[PDB]
Amino acid sequence: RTRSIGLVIPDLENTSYTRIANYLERQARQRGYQLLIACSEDQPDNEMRCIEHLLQRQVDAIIVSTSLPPEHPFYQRWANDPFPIVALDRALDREHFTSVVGADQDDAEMLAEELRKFPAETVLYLGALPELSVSFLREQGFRTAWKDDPREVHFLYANSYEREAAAQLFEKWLETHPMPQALFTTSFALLQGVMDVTLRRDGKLPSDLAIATFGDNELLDFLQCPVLAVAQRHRDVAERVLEIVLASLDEPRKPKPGLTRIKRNLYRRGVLSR
Amino acid sequence: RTRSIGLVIPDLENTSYTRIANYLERQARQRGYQLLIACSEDQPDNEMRCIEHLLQRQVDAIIVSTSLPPEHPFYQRWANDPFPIVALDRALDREHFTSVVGADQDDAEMLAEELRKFPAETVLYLGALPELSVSFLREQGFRTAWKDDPREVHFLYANSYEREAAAQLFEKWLETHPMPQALFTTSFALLQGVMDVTLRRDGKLPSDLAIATFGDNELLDFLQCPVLAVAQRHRDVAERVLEIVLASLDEPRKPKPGLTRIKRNLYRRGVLSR
Repeated sequence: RTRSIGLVIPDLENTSYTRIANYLERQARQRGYQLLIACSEDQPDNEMRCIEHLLQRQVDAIIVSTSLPPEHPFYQRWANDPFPIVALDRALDREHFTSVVGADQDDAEMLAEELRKFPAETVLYLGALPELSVSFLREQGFRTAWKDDPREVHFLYANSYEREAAAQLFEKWLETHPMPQALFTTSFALLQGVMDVTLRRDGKLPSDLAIATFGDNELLDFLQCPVLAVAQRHRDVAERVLEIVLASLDEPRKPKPGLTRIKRNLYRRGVLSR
Repeated sequence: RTRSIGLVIPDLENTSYTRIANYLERQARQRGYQLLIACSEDQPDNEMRCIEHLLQRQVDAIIVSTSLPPEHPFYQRWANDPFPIVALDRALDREHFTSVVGADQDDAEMLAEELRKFPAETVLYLGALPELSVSFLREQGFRTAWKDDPREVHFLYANSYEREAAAQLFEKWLETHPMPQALFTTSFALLQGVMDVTLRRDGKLPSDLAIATFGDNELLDFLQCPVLAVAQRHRDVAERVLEIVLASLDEPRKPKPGLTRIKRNLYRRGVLSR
């Protein structure tokens, strides 16, 4: 018992990953537990050797944000091992592992519902990679909240969650369609790409546009238009990840396998901050 | 030999701290070294218990960003010990320890003569806590580059490096003086403070004002005025810190004690970005 827990995440650049890591250090410290942060750079072969190293260092448990398809036999080596692997953000096998993931569909609905309360006649939903679970859940949540609404919603789907991708698509789309009055993006990078176009196009960011977005950034408070943004409950998420880790280590018997979801917070920024 | 290195920093919220941490983990793991992050929350008592903890865990070396004043007797317990304690950002005893620190004076000057290149009649230098070494170095650097300049620079000094200290001060100052045409802030938070009033005052952020700042954020690209900002070379700093750690670990002799300064990068944002 080294009184330590490994934490495998893509990087410590993503402020979402870092924030959860921050609240996790602070909490683990407190219970007299050391965090060993091993970064996979989101690569499967990287992730597995990171796992190995934590195992050699006699870590007492690993918290993973996996890069491999959970199915993928790497982790089924511990499917019936009392050694705890607790998953974050990207779920591990629903039947042998507990996983703390976000509530994307509920999140998307909530954000969507709020945005609809805005007078806008042309509303545009910008997203990426419709095939992925996250992309899908968000679109579902959004459709849930707009069904009986009489307006039509244009859907636009970039081939990646990158800002440069989004600018190209939106600029092209502007050729056939006029500027929207309600916007819904499913990642901050996608919202940036749009603004690059709106700024290059108008010389100035909008005041006359309702924006709803995933991710949050306090600098959105300087916008001159209404803005809605959702972000994780980083401390709340850190609490349960760790609470599960110690429940398996200390209690006789492990917590139930399966998923547990934490909702995001809605933040009203831009002109809604005044 | 645990083949591990402790890292004591205030927190994992400070973007500059986290980025250096990111480039440090990834470089340590590659060299086959595990990082253990302990956070001091910037409290001296917290810092010292951390260092105890890292040492009990047979860490091979500590990288510290200390909250103690440079020659404090806590650290002289290792003044002549071959155990490597390497300092980051905030220097340890300049004669028995290596410290990898910024070139605040050089950086401030460089930023300053860049700013002076802009046609602006009323230039204001906003800062905080003039008596601290870092604050002093910045003012020194700035005066160096504006010394022969025939133009007047009113100086303004908040009692803290915080955003609403800045907003109150600048707003109060506006009553007695009209709007500047060049601005120089010594921290991003101070720059935010300004924009809060500039937005509350004008209802829209400026297009007509040359901005120079310490700290950086890519979102500054959307501003409609010229912007210059200076930030650490995170990877560069992480690289040398760790090179010193290993040069200390492997070589029969220690590296020279003392400081080594790494210059910040200049980034041109706002209207300078397009």
